[PDB]
Amino acid sequence: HGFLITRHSQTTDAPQCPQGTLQVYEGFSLLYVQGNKRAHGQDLGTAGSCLRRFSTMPFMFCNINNVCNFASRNDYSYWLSTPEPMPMSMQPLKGQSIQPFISRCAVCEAPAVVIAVHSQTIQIPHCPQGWDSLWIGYSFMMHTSAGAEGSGQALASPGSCLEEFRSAPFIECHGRGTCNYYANSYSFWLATVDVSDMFSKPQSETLKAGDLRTRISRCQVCMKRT
Amino acid sequence: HGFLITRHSQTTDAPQCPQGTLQVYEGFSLLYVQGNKRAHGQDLGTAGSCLRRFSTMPFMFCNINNVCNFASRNDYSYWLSTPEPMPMSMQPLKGQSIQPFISRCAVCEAPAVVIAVHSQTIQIPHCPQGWDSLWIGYSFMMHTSAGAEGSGQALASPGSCLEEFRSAPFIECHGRGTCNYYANSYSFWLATVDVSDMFSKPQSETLKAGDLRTRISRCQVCMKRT
Amino acid sequence: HGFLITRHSQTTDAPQCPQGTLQVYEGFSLLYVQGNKRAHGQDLGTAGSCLRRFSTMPFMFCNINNVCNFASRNDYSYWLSTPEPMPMSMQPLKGQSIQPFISRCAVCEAPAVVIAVHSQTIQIPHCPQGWDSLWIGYSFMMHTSAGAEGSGQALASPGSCLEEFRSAPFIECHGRGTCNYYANSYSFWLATVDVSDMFSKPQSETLKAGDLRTRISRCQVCMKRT
Amino acid sequence: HGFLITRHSQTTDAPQCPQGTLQVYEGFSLLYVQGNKRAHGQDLGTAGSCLRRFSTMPFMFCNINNVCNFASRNDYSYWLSTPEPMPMSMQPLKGQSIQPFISRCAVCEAPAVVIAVHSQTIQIPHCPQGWDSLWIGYSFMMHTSAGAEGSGQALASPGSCLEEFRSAPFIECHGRGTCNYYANSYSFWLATVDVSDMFSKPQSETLKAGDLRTRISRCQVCMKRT
Amino acid sequence: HGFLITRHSQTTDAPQCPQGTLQVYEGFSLLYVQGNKRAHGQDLGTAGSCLRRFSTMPFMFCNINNVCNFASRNDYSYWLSTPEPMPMSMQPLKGQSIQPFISRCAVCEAPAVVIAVHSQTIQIPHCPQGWDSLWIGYSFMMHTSAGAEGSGQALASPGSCLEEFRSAPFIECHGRGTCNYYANSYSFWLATVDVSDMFSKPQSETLKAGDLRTRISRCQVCMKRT
Amino acid sequence: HGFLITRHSQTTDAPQCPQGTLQVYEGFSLLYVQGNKRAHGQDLGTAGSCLRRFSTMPFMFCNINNVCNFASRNDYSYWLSTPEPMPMSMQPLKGQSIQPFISRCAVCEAPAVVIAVHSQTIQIPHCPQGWDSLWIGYSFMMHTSAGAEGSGQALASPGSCLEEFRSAPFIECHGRGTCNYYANSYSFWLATVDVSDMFSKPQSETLKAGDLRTRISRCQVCMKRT
Ligand SMILES: [Cl-]
Ligand SMILES: [Cl-]
Ligand SMILES: [Cl-]
Ligand SMILES: [Cl-]
Ligand SMILES: [Cl-]
Ligand SMILES: [Cl-]
Ligand SMILES: [Cl-]
Ligand SMILES: [Cl-]
Ligand SMILES: [Cl-]
Ligand SMILES: [Cl-]
Ligand SMILES: [Cl-]
Ligand SMILES: [Cl-]
Repeated sequence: HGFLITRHSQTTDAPQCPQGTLQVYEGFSLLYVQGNKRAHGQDLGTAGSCLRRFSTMPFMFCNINNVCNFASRNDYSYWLSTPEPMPMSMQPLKGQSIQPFISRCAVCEAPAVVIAVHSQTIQIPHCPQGWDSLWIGYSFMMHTSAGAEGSGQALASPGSCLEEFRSAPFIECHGRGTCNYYANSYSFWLATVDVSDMFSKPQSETLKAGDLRTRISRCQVCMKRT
Repeated sequence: HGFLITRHSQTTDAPQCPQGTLQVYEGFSLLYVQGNKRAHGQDLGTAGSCLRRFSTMPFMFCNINNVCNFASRNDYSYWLSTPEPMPMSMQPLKGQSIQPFISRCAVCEAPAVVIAVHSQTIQIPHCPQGWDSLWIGYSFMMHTSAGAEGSGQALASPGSCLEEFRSAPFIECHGRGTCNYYANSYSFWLATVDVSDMFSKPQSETLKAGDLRTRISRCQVCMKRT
Repeated sequence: HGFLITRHSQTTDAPQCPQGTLQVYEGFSLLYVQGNKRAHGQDLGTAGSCLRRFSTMPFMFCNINNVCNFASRNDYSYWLSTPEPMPMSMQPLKGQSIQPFISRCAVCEAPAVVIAVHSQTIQIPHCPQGWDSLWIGYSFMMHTSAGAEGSGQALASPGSCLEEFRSAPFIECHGRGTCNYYANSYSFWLATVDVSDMFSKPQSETLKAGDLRTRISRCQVCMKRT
Repeated sequence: HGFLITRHSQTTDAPQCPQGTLQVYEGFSLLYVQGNKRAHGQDLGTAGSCLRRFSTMPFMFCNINNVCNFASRNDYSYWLSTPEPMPMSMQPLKGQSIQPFISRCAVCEAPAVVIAVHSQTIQIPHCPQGWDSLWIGYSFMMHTSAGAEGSGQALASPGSCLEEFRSAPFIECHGRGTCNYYANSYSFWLATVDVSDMFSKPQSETLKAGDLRTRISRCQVCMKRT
Repeated sequence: HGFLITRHSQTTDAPQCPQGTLQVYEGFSLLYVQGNKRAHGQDLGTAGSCLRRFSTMPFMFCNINNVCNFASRNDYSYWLSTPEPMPMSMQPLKGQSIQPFISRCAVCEAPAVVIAVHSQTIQIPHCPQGWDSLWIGYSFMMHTSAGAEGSGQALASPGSCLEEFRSAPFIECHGRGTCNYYANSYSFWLATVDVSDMFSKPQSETLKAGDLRTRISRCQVCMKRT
Repeated sequence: HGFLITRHSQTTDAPQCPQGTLQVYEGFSLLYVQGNKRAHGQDLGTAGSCLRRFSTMPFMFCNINNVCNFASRNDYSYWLSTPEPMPMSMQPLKGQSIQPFISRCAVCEAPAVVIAVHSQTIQIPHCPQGWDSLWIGYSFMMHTSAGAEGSGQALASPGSCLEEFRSAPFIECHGRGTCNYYANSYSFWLATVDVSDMFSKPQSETLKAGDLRTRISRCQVCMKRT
């Protein structure tokens, strides 16, 4: 049997397929699109989040009168990003200067089902008995950007287990050909919760650089041993 | 092979895994979350809807300047609920008084694929030939609450087949640590339709206590016999 | 093993299940529903997009006070449609005159996993090595209609691979019993991108009848050979 | 000089114009409309909230291809309502049975500017020096219903000063010709605040019948003496 | 005394101020803007709808970290338009080719208050006793476009009384410098209602070229005689 | 005659009423509220934006079953703010520590109509002939925060003319009793446009501290001389 998963490097290099899986293709890490203001995501654990080719506008829309428009309005695409910093000017990137910002991915064929498990603690959870580890990460749940629109990940999916934590894990691109980070680009992570605190008022916390991971749930991606 | 499913008790007791499946873990029935007003759900048939630990705030958000905030705004979580009535005062629940309201779940490993089928009638549908029954229920399609935001279930998924019908099957919780039912918490169910009525104007109906199930589609959850 | 997929005819005839799969049931092509303004879709590759019975109102909602309302507000359903033209008057369709407009579907059991692959070009992509073709099509990503609400397809799913391209692939139906096409019913397709253009400003294009497919990505639906 | 204001009876009888103003016309109390999901209100203090003629569908929409549609989709109108109770069945009202539910209004010409003032207490505020009282009421700020869409009042306007407090001050009507109250129809009132509490954590309260007004700000409508 | 009103030519020529008013300035007819997906309109009867200078991007946004961005995302402006047809290609307009599409306006000082009255019939309503006519028109209530966002007019305001009926009375412009009409650009007009029909099911109608005005309410703009 | 306007100090001191107007009352600068996710603003030029008393929760909501809830969900209020910096920790403010952050206002009675005029340049516009200056400022058009919801100002109103430019002119408060600035709190300002550039592609710009005002339109608030 064959089950297809995606791995995201969060760098300009394609990731290696995990041990016991084989590579199908490599591409660019698509997070979601926004057309006519409506966001639609592709689960990061699935082949849909790995497009063979990048574009700031990877879709087009058609109206009921048989007229289609490509990159001819104000639509968006969103992509997982690399550690590349914003330029000092903080101006949107255009053309070739976009490339260093876009995460790469690989689609891999697994011989069995692949899942994520989440600890809701700072400790990496163990795979269920009979399952083997593929990778470890941080519990990535949802995101919003323009218009507070966005999408999210299935916690059962490898897409909810991002290998590198980033406060700004994705970049916003436009039909007009620009990309940038924006002040309202938010990432939402499964949080830690202590057993004694489950029913208590959550203890509010604002975390700064160096402490961000103290409240982020950890995860492992696991494949059934057959 | 192994395929993971979730069963929800809709009570304060964890459900038993259905015959022919084995238990992986138990948890609390997460329906969806709402961050920066945007709702994101976890399919009730999948492990993502079963969190090991409850919290009124099971996530945190981070901004592009490497500052994260936990339970420090006005965000929500939503959980499948129990038969526990609202207090007479109808005041939000805090602390330990939340526990009796939260549904429990179990994640189970099945040896084969698990599906839901729906009748669009008051009769329970039969499993496809070659599939065996795991449980029966009511066709649960979507829900909305605060800001009319919400999420839904895949009808192909066991998550669309809720074992106990409830007009109010889920409770709303807040980062501030409260939970309650609200007047705008809506549940949407796959409805019945008679064959002769498929193309006709739907006959509008308002149903009261005792008659609610007369227009709710029934379902069965089925596992492929291998 | 068994994995369930859906095929949509986009005609008033049920489609035949592809070679190597067996029929489970036939129905009507449900795209999404909209209740209390919130859209919720059923992935076109899954059994949830194939309802045994059509209705302009295939759901009902319940409030927390144990009162349910069926077809008693202003809610919507959306269905894949046929080549049937709008009447000259462009008035909404009622009753039996709706039937010629609604696409049919079949749910088929496959012996192995079924995926879609997308080329991002005008050429049909090839199935991965070890996978066999079930059908070819056009990369269908998302849609919006009333209130710019909508839903979309998973690119990994057969639901993202529509066999016939249509500018207007779906019709809007109402609880009141009417259906029609509307000026704001938009379809969004995965677009073509040339390798040399990936980082460049997308070349904006408005396409008219005869040229629409020049910028639509192609796809194939593939089943793992076991 | 002449300045036009509206008074709303919240009954099936037109209100009398206040002392020192003269009647222009009488009508029906329009609160807001909702077209293509988007709400648009008419300030209750202005002539726009007083339509000469009632209809469940008082508007029509046109598309860019010179086709207009009247009462041919799923649009709404909202009207201030009377003390008429919901029928026991809680079914939507149709036809002549709608009339007892709709508030009446009168548009009056004032010789000078007319304002509202608000106390943020259970005591009626006094008119500014040089202004005379026209009526007293309760501070009505905003409302939501279908899709959590809605509109509100300007606190400087007489429209923010509703003469009779009602938990359910408005009814929802549809293009299809029905009206009803719905569980998600919310009214928002300017609340009371004690001076010592301005910076403190607000003391959360759930109020039941008999106590609702204990936290509602009071208002007066005032006309400049010339 | 002085009260400022706006008149819109719906042509490339500035309108003349009505008899008994004097010109303050001339400009371009701004309908609304859309920033971070949120629409905000300027009442067409007020000076805010008459900008001295046109731009496809007449605003800029700032974030809390003292960084402002001008025309550097995917934001919109909307302007009342002229009778200029779409080019045959239906491609967005850029640069100088935008000018023929943009309506002009004049801001005029009136010696007294200026109102609109609406008939809800195909007959022009009369001004209230003591008020004189400035112009006649059609009852323009609201509009939506991208993301079904939009804004509307106050029926008490001259802005709700558009002198020329147009199915497509406004054009959409973008920060990137393009303008076009789009399939989802909707105009909403106060409709006609017969007295005998007020409580009846509205008679649904689809109107084509030549018949559009048969269901549009008429209006007059009136100034108090002092 | 009397016309009421509001002036906002953007400091912890009440502003003085401008020359030729007299004080009615002083209060706190309310920008908008957000209930059940829906934003509703009070025009900054009007008395509604000046509340006698501050509260993080200045409203309450009621449901159709005669139950009202005050500060018992996840609702917001937004207030114009002072130059007070965020604490270093960037944690939300509670209790008395909120006071230094909240702008004060005064409501003033003018003997004639008060307007704003806007230059769309870095130069302050002149009052129309026959009008006298009350104050000068910067053209403040709209704002968004939580859920990208927000409201805006009428450009004809003094509320669109803010006396001190601030990148972060408003603070977000919650029913739970906290206030803070958030990464997605955006302010939108009327921008400058050169005459030669009106029809050209807008020249995109990202401005940093020291240069922000280079693209902000200026305004004056003017009162008719009687
Ligand atoms: Cl675009
Ligand atoms: Cl930004
Ligand atoms: Cl929170
Ligand atoms: Cl409630
Ligand atoms: Cl309905
Ligand atoms: Cl239409
Ligand atoms: Cl309608
Ligand atoms: Cl209801
Ligand atoms: Cl822009
Ligand atoms: Cl279009
Ligand atoms: Cl609250
Ligand atoms: Cl933040």
